[PDB]
Amino acid sequence: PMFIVNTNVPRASVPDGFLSELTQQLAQATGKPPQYIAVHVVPDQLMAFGGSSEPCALCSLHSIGKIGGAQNRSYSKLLCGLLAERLRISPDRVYINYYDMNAANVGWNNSTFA
Amino acid sequence: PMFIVNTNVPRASVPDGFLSELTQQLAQATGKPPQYIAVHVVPDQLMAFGGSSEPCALCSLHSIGKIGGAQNRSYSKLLCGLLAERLRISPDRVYINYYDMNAANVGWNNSTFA
Amino acid sequence: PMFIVNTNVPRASVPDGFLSELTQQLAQATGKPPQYIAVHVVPDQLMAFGGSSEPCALCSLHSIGKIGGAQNRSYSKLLCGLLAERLRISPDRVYINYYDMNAANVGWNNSTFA
Ligand SMILES: CC(C)C(=O)c1c(Cc2cccc(/N=N/c3ccc4c(S(=O)(=O)O)cc(S(=O)(=O)O)c(N)c4c3O)c2)nn2ccccc12
Repeated sequence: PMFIVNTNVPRASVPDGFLSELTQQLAQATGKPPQYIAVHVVPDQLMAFGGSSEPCALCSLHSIGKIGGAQNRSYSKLLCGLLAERLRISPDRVYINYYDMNAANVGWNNSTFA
Repeated sequence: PMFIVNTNVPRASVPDGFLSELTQQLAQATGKPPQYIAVHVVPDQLMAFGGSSEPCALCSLHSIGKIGGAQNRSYSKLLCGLLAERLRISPDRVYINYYDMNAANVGWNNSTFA
Repeated sequence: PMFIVNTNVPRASVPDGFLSELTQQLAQATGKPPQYIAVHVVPDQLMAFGGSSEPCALCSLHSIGKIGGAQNRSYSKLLCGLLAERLRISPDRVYINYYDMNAANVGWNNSTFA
């Protein structure tokens, strides 16, 4: 899986250990081994949410499987929780796009997962 | 809806008011309240369009509905017009990927829209 | 087509020539003129792969068609090869997500490709 977060929160406000915590917490939520999980945080962004420049985030979670109605509700609770706790972003100023990737459409180690 | 633009145009060439203008114009174009609209602009990128470093943009628009043939034509005219007017990017050096998002695949406020 | 690479490799490690090299190599691989090929390299990113921050890359390739099982395996060997050779990223620390875009969902030149 791959999780990306883009935010107008400044880099100095991202705590030590944030990437590692996102890895572990996504491993816990998805059940996927942590070795397969990639995470990416992009602070200091020029962004707005509902016309406002208060802290917000736009995020993506891609996974081969483990995406669906109930799963996505659980990941949203988990990930909004972590953004609120660690980056002080209100959950109502977060969007997370979920992508259920076909294995044939994910490349790794010179091939794909098909 | 959420609109992202990535560009090699430098940050100092992004005029004041641009995020708010994108928000307003996208709200009107999609027929949705501006509270739903998120915008994100990423200048100073290392990018080429047709092998040229001439100003260019790579963009995304994600929406739960209001995405489709005619609608996307209209959005392209609107958004290329803005990028041309504000960032001086030629419309033929802009790509915009449109995504019609399922409500279950968009997280917000500790849950999804499903 | 568009190819984006996000990486923790520093900016000074990206060869001069790299964006042009990707443009040419992807034009050849997709069978489309280089005028249609957009490339975007984002270095110095805060990211982790498998919980470690050894050089890695998270990438996307979008195309209107020319996406599928064997074609994606081919792209993956090509792009991992370039990333290993030019940026010194191990292939088993690269993800590439592939997107087969509908023409109506790609904006360009004030309209779409439909
Ligand atoms: C120890 C290292 C080398 C390793 O074993 C790795 C592996 C092992 C590996 C190699 C090749 C294939 C592979 N698993 N592929 C798949 C393919 C499809 C899967 C699907 S599917 O598209 O619905 O069939 C569903 C699911 S599930 O999450 O719904 O069970 C999978 N786990 C799939 C899968 O793992 C797993 N992946 N990986 C990724 C990043 C980093 C390290 C590794």
